[PDB]
Amino acid sequence: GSMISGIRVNDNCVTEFNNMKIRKTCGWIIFVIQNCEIIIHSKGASTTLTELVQSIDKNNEIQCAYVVFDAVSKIHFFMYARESSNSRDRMTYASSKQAILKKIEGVNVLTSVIESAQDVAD
Amino acid sequence: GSMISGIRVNDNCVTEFNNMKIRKTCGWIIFVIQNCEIIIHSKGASTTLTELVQSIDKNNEIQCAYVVFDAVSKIHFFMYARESSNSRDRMTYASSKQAILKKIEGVNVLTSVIESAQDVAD
Repeated sequence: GSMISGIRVNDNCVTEFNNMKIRKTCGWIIFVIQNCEIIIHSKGASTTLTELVQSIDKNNEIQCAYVVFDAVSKIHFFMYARESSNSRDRMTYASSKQAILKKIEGVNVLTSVIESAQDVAD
Repeated sequence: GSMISGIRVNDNCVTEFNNMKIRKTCGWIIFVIQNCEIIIHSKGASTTLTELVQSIDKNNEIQCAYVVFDAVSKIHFFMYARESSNSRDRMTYASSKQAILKKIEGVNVLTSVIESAQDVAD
């Protein structure tokens, strides 16, 4: 069996995600794992997705995270893991990605991990 | 806050530990973390502590673990982490050591992490 499993999304994640989707009071949310729970790290107003990831790149408090970004036509969801992140941290974020995806609906799930702002130049 | 926390010792760990202490049906137990719970990896008959750690050294299924060894005069408890183990795995085993120590009583807690059989030549 795996060392880490059964990590859970707290209700507040779904609450704020729905605030974003329905009430449009923010344009992005960053989720992290703390105390074996997925919680909200921060949220804010959408400029561009590139600008969001640039901010994340410069914020060393964030090693890995799940991110949603309201691009209006779609809400993108992705895992972020900076190149310098620890492989074992990446493994637990990877395995817990399914947990947050079960709790939030209506997102476009990106097919690649985002490591830096270069990766979102699509 | 920390990524991982609140890892719990399942009842069976205490049950078997007491079997060892009271009924002397084994002389050592190896505990690991699986699915965010501390469980029993294996148990067996005591030869020497050096021989136990030599076996652990050769068993690649074990990266880190908590170990108890009945030396008759004392029951030693220690964390094992092979030199090649991952630093983040060591961190979560380290932080969860207090959890198993609260559940088991009457052990001599070693002051150093054991990395190989050389470390127990005391």
